[PDB]
Amino acid sequence: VTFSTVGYGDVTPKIWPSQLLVVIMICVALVVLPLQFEELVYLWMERQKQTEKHVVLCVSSLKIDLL
Amino acid sequence: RSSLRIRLFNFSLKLLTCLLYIVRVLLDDPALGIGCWGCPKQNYSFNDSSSEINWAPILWVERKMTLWAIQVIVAIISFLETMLLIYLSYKGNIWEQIFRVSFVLEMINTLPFIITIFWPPLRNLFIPVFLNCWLAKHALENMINDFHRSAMFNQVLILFCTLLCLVFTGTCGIQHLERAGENLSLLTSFYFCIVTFSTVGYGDVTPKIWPSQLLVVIMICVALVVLPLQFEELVYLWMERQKQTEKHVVLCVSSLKIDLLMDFLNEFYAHPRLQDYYVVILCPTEMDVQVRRVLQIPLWSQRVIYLQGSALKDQDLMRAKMDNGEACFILSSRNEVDRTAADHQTILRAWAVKDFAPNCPLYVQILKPENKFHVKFADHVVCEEECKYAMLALNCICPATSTLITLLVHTSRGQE
Amino acid sequence: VTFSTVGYGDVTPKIWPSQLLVVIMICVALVVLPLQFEELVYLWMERQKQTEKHVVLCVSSLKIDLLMDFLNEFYAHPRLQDYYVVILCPTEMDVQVRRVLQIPLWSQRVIYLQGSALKDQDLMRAKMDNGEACFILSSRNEVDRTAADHQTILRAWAVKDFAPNCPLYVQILKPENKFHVKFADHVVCEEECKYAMLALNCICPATSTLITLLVHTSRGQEGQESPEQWQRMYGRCSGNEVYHIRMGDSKFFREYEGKSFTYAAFHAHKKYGVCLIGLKREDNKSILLNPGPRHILAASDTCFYINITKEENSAFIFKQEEKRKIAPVLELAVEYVKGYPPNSPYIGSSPTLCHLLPVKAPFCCLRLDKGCKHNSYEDAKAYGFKNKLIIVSAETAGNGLYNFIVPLRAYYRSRKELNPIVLLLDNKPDHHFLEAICCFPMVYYMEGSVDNLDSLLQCGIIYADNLVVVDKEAEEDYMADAKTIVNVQTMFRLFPSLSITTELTHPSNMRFMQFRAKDSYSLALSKLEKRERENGSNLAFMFRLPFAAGRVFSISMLDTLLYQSFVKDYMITITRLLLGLDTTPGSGYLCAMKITEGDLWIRTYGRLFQKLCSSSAEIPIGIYRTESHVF
Ligand SMILES: [K+]
Ligand SMILES: [K+]
Ligand SMILES: [K+]
Ligand SMILES: [K+]
Ligand SMILES: [K+]
Ligand SMILES: [K+]
Repeated sequence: VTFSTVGYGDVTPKIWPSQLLVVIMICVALVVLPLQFEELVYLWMERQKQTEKHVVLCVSSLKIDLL
Repeated sequence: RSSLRIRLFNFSLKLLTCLLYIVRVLLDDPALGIGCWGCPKQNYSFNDSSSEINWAPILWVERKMTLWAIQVIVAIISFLETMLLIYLSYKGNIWEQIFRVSFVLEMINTLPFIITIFWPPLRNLFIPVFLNCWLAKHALENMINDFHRSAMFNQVLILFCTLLCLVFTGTCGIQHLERAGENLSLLTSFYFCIVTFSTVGYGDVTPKIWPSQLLVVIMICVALVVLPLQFEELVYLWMERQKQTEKHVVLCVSSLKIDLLMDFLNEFYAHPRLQDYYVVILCPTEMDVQVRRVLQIPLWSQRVIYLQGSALKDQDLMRAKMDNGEACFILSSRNEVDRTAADHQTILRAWAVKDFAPNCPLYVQILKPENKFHVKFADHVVCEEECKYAMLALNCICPATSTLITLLVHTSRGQE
Repeated sequence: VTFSTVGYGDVTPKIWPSQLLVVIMICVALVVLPLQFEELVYLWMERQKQTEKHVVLCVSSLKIDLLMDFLNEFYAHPRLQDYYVVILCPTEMDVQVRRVLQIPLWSQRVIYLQGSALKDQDLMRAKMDNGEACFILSSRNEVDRTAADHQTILRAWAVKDFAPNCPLYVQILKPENKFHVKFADHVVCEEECKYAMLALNCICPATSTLITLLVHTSRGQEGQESPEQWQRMYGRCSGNEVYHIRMGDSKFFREYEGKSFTYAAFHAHKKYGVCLIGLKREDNKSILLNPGPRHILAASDTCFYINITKEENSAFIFKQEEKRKIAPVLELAVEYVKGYPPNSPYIGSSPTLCHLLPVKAPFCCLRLDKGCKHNSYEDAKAYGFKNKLIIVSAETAGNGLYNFIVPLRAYYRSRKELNPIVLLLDNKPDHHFLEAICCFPMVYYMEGSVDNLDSLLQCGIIYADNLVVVDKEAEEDYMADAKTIVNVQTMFRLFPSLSITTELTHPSNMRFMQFRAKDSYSLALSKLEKRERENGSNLAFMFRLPFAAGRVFSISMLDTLLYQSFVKDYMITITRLLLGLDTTPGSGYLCAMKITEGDLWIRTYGRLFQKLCSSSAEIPIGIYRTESHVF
């Protein structure tokens, strides 16, 4: 519930080292996950390039008048 | 340059006074007593039921004699150099210097310390020195245009810089505004701000008075109108920026088609000895769409490497690691309407690879027989017109010689 | 704190009506705000379509070879480090240019604006009114050079109309369009300099190499780690450039006040190693190369000298001087007629006194293959020439090819050493060209090219001293010279003893001129060239055998001659005076002399310097040294 930014508050750090770890761990997530997201965006970008009784229409160039 | 030394000093001077605020808040104890100066320091306490909030802890801050002395010295130096920079460069205008939001912040942080000299009782007064963030970040932005000390990194650092302060401005603000209530320590306030700007919002430490609640609302609104500006500039730079193992062979061609590629992969990789090899393709044109679909197949994704470049450019030769290549296949283009022009290109490409990597076995495919003697130096040369017509002629003596030669030059196990 | 998804929990709904309102408001936000974000994305998508001391670079299409040749030369000067460069090209930026412009070194300096010089708004965006210089360069890849020249004439007029007080630097392709841009501060004609340099290569070999290494700003640090002696001395002496300094304030020359030019040129070379090639009097603007021994120096003269380092930047040699501390040179001093050619093909053609036929030759006699009434000869064998021929394999014969013949037929050239000129054109020459050349002695033309062995054998390639190739000839940019390199290579194999001179668009193709793939030494020079490229040397092509011997030069050197003119306004005039493209009265010409065994009693270059300036008053620039390098 912390990394999903929910943060209920029923169980929270109560000592400063435990508070410091949460602050650091949030900062780590904000600098590690975007690197994975950026690589995912790159791979998604490169990747971008029924029933029965059908008939096929083989043409060389389809224009709106012919269709 | 002396001007760069001035800007660097100014940036160091802004970060120095931000630190000296921290050392003040670290060395100031409100529990011992607060007051204006000297006269009647009083102890203050928080009553939750009391709807009236004592502004004396907020208004008055107990400041040491030495700390106030070094602060006003730096503050005066801050004003002197900002006035120097303003007066040095008018740029043909006298107005529009105050409407830009860098001079008003410098006023609010600087002039009160000048006023505190006039009134010794007013020396222990609170001033938003922590806002010297935005001048320091702005000063770093101005300096980043001068020298590197890496194009997107400068914006990423600026985004980190505006993130670092947006905490800093919140933390000192939330802590001081909480001197009236809950007397939050600096570390606790810092933990509060981090979980606030990350939209976590635990709720173990929250504002309990309206001045503290209002600051959080404003600080959230500031984040929603400052961070997106950084993200948009980051998007622009990322968009503009958008334009292995050993035992590899290079395939230098002019235009790569799906028919030619598979005829190579089905033959080069049909040998077990050539399984660990990966293939570098050096074609000066953009990858054919049908080639991209094949190169995204898991079988060929890690083996075939497509580099867009020319064999006549040494950097493209360096990217292909031709000096370590086990072989270079310089193939000719048959779809071209000018075969002599095509032959001249593979002759230069053979010379370019031989000049760059002399100890690399060249494998040249020549179209016209008259250009064959320029690439006689190559380890293995194939002439298209020589073989094609000799096979056709042999078909007129011994029939289906073109089939006999075809089935002999294809690596198959005879399971068809 | 609710709509920012923080949700502290210190103040929360406690009854189901207030709880329900929060739920429906969170839902309302999730279905209303994305509508606003989508519209903002649309507008952002549709919307997607400094300091002082800047210079503008107005071109038609910007390519990586041209940009780097400018950046390496413009920024090689410490005075030009704070400058940033504005590029005004009407086309979208080339991909290879974007990669360079994203390099941290060039990101803040090079500014690329897409626009036309004929639009004042683009001129306003470039801040041309504040620009220190405008470089209007021409496009060589275009198939219509006359159309290209007309564009750079209008661009020169557009900048002069918008910012009249801005020094223009124009690069003109054809000589006939040169007089429209005569107003410009510094003009370079490509065809004028290319053909005069090729012609001089047939008189003084490797003149193209000599001129090239002088118009490149280098410190002479190339090849200093090479084990070969010829690579250390030739890589050091390449750092020479032509500088200027007033006579009175020149520690090199000020001690020669009242002495002759020949006296100062020798002793300065004898003492400090500088070569005083010419001066410019304060009264006139004309620059005289080797004004003569009769010229007496004065304290107000501007002295043009060749040296590795500038006088101001040579504080070490004066400091090194303080660490230590043949007749003598005097302190004081058919028969062809000689006349100017009748028909100058274009305006601005500098009139040079040339050897001329007594009677204008008819257009029929200027042809080799076809015989006429005066002679029935059909090839060079039938003519029975007494000297070796010069074969020029051009495409079309225009004003540029006219500039090839004038240096070869000048009056100071030897009459008995006149080389017959055979123009191997593939297009029939126009009558305008023949009207220009019909007066010159022994100038012929024949249809053909260098890719046809039959035409060259009829031209007289067996007894030809030189074969000059200038024929014109793609997305892959370096493939432009593919046809020229291979066609010259064929003759390098058929005629290994023939001396071929060639011009190439890109200097990186100079390695391919005479390619010996089964050669250890030539391919070893490739590694040496890589080290110079690693050391940031713009003279990387320097150590190739063809370029060093003068066989090939790239016309990209004329780009550098124009960029250097921003810091050396005399460079264009100095180069033209060497090529003879402008004939200032009282100015010298570039000659060449051959040292035989009869001159071996002169041990060193310095002693030869003394001999010439004490008797013949000649000032030697350099040495064409040839060794035995069995392959
Ligand atoms: K959240
Ligand atoms: K939350
Ligand atoms: K929460
Ligand atoms: K088999
Ligand atoms: K130099
Ligand atoms: K030089």
